[PDB]
Amino acid sequence: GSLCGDTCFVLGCNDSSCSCNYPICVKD
Repeated sequence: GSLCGDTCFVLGCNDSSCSCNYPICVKD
């Protein structure tokens, strides 16, 4: 329910729980 920190717009989310909510990834 917060930002993962990384971005999926470049390559992809690092954490498996982080969804590709372009541009930034989010988890929980």
